[PDB]
Amino acid sequence: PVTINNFNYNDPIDNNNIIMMEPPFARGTGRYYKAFKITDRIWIIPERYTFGYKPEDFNKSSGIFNRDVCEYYDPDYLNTNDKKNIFLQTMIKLFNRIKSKPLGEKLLEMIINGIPYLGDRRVPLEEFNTNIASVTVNKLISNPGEVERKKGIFANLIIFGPGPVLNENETIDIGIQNHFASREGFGGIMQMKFCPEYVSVFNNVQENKGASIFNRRGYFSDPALILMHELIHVLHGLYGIKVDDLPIVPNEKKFFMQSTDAIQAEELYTFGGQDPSIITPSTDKSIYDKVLQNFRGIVDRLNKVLVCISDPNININIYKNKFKDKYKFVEDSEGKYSIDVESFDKLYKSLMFGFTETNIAENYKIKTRASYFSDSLPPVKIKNLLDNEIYTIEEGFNISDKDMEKEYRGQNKAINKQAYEEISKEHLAVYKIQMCKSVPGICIDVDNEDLFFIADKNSFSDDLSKNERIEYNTQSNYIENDFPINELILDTDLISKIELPSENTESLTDFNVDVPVYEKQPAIKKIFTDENTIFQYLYSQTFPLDIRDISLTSSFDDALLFSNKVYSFFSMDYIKTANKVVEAGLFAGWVKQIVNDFVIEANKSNTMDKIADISLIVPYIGLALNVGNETAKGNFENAFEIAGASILLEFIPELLIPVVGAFLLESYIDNKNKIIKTIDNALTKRNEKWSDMYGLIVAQWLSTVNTQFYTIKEGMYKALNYQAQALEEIIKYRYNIYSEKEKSNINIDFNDINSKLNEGINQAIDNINNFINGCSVSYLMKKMIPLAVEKLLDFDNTLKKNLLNYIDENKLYLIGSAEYEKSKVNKYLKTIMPFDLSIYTNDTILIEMFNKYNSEILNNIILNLRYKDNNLIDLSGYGAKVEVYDGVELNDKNQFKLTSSANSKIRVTQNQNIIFNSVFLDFSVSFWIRIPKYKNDGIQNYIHNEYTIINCMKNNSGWKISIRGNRIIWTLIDINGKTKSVFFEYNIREDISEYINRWFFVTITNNLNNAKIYINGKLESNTDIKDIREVIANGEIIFKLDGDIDRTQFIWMKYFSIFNTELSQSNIEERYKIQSYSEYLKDFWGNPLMYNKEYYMFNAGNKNSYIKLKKDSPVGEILTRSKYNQNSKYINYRDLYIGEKFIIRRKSNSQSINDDIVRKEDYIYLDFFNLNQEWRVYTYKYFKKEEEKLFLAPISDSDEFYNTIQIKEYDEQPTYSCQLLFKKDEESTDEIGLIGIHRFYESGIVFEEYKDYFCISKWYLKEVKRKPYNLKLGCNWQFIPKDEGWTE
Repeated sequence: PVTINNFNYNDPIDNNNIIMMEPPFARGTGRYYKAFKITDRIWIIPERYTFGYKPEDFNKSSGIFNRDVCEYYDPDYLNTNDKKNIFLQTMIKLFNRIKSKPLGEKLLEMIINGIPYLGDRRVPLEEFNTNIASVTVNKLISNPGEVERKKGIFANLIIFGPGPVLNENETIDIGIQNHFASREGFGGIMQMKFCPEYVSVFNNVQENKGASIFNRRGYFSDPALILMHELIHVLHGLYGIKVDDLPIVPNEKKFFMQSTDAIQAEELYTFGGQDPSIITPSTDKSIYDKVLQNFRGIVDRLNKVLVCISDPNININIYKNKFKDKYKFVEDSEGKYSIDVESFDKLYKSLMFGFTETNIAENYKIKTRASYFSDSLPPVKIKNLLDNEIYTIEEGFNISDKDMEKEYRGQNKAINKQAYEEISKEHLAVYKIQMCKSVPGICIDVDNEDLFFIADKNSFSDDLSKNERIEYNTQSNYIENDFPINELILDTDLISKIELPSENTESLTDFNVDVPVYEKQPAIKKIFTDENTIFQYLYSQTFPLDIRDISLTSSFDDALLFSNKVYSFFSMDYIKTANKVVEAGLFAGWVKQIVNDFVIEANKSNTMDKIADISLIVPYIGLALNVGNETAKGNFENAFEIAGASILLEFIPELLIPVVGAFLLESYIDNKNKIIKTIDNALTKRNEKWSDMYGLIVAQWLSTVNTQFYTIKEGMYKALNYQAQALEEIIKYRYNIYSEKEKSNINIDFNDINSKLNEGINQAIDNINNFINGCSVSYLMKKMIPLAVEKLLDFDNTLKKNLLNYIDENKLYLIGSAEYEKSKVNKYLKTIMPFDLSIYTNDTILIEMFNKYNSEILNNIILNLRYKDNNLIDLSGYGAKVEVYDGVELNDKNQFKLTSSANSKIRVTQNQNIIFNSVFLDFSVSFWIRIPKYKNDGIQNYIHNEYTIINCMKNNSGWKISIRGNRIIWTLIDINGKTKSVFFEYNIREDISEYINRWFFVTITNNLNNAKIYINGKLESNTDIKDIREVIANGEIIFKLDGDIDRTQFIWMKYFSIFNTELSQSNIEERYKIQSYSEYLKDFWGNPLMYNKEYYMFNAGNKNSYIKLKKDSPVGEILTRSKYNQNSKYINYRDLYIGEKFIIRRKSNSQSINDDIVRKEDYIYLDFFNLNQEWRVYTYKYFKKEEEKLFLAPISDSDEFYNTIQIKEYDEQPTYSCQLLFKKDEESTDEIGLIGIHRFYESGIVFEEYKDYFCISKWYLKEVKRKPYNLKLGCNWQFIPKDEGWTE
């Protein structure tokens, strides 16, 4: 176990556990420091760290030391013995808390026993030298008797108090003659500047700080985790693995980029979590290798060490035993030391991935920031860590007796206010970027922290481009940035049980050492830009403190111009109400109104856009921040549908995607085993190449893209809050304008207001977070992974020949097998590795994002052709090249027509880098189509001639969609030429067909077994496709009528899209209902219903019937449609162009016209033509019966007839039918009835019979309410205009 010593600053010097030490950076001169041995090899010097700092720099100035920290200054901290003692007692309490658990105690035991090797790179392998500043430190024994006698001691860690910046804790290593023993396998005394009271604050971006924008937010850190974080660095330095390699350096070429120091992998390993994933598997291995090479030199020394010249009293065997356990070397029965790969491996992972801030935090149930890369808030002062009511050894701030264990309540700033104190902003300093305009140009100060962190291309290793030699030896190399924290906590032989050498030794005489020199830099950097991006937009949403009367504006430019003007990205109506002034008696009402509006506006963050295959879109992000590519101009939803996530990025990073180095296989003539082994190894190494490539991508996405999206998320949180703050300000102002007398009667509750505004904001934030996370993943998958696959596929091919050629040259030595493997090589380089984020990270948030994304069917769209600027483009996000030739017609209703002309075609060159070739065939194709009726005189050719319409082939393999008369066919052709088809044939002898010349929905799905065809959501045909082998489907897609067609043949299509998976009957039904939806009604053929267009009327309840003005009566009789008269046996139908020709007129124009489209609920006039005149459909106002014959007469205004109709749609399911309702007036809720058909009996002097007439019945009013909706209802009508697709 670990023992924590006790003492008070005032205690006497005993030259043993309380000494006068000469610190390493004192160069053996200057004064000594009273130091206390808190535990073996660990000292505490309760004083400020002054080494390398100028005395005046302890005062706050116009400068800063670190560009990414809100630095707090206080030169008085620790300037009295009582303060020093409080520091001492506090450290003791933190150490006790650390050891209070197995994980922490082990970290301490490891640190205590990880004594620096005796010597560094300069020492001869056969020697131990203690006379160097990294191994020995002196204490002044000098009591009475030769004032100036000094003893040397060994030490592992010396912990000082804070340097100039209290909240800037740092672990420091000793460099000598330009080198660091702590970075070369030796290890060396470690130092640290630490402050337990002023700790960092952080706030979970995805979460919420008690969910209160008006209350304090964020969480304050537990000083014990802060200490353990630094202790982890100590551990690394003590074991000599604090190696340096290719660091993450931020790009700083643009003004919006965040400046900062290079970040070494060791730092990111220490934090843990997702951060390790920012270090590529390549650089992971580099570091791994460097460390191993360091231990190799050390293990060689242990075998050659013979003496210690610096100290005759040092016992060689004791140390060799100690270093053996320390580095986990194994020794044989003779005493020969070597490296055991398994043990080295376990030790390395334990130290780099086991002890991390993340793992420790999770173990101690302490909360911390999500990642190394996240906005750093201002620090706070802990009132009294020494008071067990606030902080305890066992639980820290999260004390259960105070019910502060759950949700880290003890660390929440809005809950545990008795534990901390805000800091005087007067003592804080931050690096700012002053963004100036070319104008005296106006200036805006932005905190470096708020800028986008974008890792520069130079941050990532290019080791993938190097060549690899293959051999019967060659094995895979995977370093898991993970370690089971439980086995570490239960590891029995981990913690050394080998004697710890005495600390006394010869005093140090060689004080040679490099002392770091520090200096502040300007806290403000002025740059010039006339850009108005996120920073200016956020600024335009604030207002000076000396201003209390403001008004909202949608004009960004004015907001920047006037201090009393504040920018708002909310609706025009929201902005007018917010600026509205009212009488005291109407104030309460107004408040309830504008607050409610705020919530409604904020909630538009849950806007859907299913028709464009986008489930979540936050329409106002663009207006709010104008981030990325001018997202504040134009409509944002549209801009997104076109370019996607990419338009939100402030910068498009240049990815590093190297050309994977070539393999060199070692030849083994005669050896049959070695040669086979080689091939297989190359096969596995190739997989290592795919994995490493992916790891390289993930790392870039995390440090160059996801970080940008993080800034955006933060920006939205700030934006929404500014808005709330602005409304609250306006409200306060209006209220306070009134007199006390008036206020007494105004019923207002300001805390409920903030509450409601707040709730609106939280709901908005969760939406925004989902939206933005999805965008991030989208960019990874569609804009990064594909670029990597391209190279990997290339590499593959190059290796394919490389291998077969290899198997060729060695043909003989392989004998009757060169063939067996000739294929073993083909079948392997076939199956390509699917990307899986959980392989490169274990961060729960990131995994969830990925799983969420992969569960949303719409992310399976690999091709989505939509209309834009009179042209079709792929909006799937994979960027397919689309060539639409001159013979193709396109309209803004997403309809495109393929005619019989040669130039009437579309060529689609697909993205070859998408996992489409899943090996077993899994994909769907969907689209709407309108196939014209057959020419009556050309029925023979129609049923005999098959012609292709969409063809996708490559190497005589692929899929095809074709047509033969009334049949639509789906065909597959595998690599071997085997064929399978499935088809849907519709009847051409129906009096009334639902398909001939009518828009209908098609969907073909393909899985390992079947090929299914769905029509309007319903499954229609199936085919077993087991035999079918590999089907190459990523060839060029050609849309064109190909076959022996009639020159009049044409086809209309809409919404053509492809999915790289099998859609379920459920997915299809939904897609069908989504693409069927519209505000307007449709005509018989399925096109928008138009005003001022002749139409024949169809009745769904009486298919074979039609309306005709009765010769003598002002009524419409119902007649039986005429039928196909010719003698073909293949066809039959009822004429559609018969009966009166109606025409829908708009009732009120100015109200909403400027369009000829008929929208549901519109009020219309239903007219028709009686020769050279236009007549109208009327209803006698006074019928008392259930129904009555409609009145058809010239257009006139009779006070006795209703002439206004409201076109309705009562069916909730897709339909081309519509209903016509007669209401008393547009306002009342008095329904007269619906237009339909009724049967009347007529008994005359000569004729006795039944006749149907064009009527209005109230009976329908209740029937249309039933469910499912009765399509056979006689009140269901459809309008039929003449159409080239239908001739009779």
